[PDB]
Amino acid sequence: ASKEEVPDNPPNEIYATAQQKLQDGNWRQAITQLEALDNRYPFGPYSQQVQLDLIYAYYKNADLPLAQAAIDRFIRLNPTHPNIDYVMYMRGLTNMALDDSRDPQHARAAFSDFSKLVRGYPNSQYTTDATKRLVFLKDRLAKYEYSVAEYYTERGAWVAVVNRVEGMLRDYPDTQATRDALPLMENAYRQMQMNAQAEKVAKIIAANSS
Repeated sequence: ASKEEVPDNPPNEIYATAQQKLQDGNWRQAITQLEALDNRYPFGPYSQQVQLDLIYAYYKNADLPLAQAAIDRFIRLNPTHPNIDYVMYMRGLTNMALDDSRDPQHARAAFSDFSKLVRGYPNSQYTTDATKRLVFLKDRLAKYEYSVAEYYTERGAWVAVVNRVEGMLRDYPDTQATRDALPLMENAYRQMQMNAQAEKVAKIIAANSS
């Protein structure tokens, strides 16, 4: 304690204290220990593990900018580290944490993160809870898009409607909100007198309506 005037002990000892403080749930004191490590022994024997720990502690203490800072640093220096999957997962969580504090760029980021994890490391411990979250994100992101499509319908901006829904079909297919947006697409086409295009959409609606 209590600042990076932590006693001059060798690394394994200070790490041991940090482990303790982490298990006690004492995030603020853990961060003191781990920064003393990061600053004194930047190439230490636990130097990578310290960063993984600092990503955790910063997050639990709600120092989110600090967490993403340490996440991105890490991903850049260690693109193939055996715990890269843990890091991606924490990137997801941190962007969800930020989205939680209407355009949701932070939820978009999270979605992009959990997608990389899931597609890139299908065998990770984290894949399971990451995909459960993607499901949550897909739906909220799609609901936001749909409400923009709903706005443009209101204003008769037919082409804007089509463009929105095309994005929905690409990024968030297999979603309820996307299925509810399809009729907005069909309508926007009929309004532009483009009935051929409208019939094609009507095909898709009919199909997932059985």
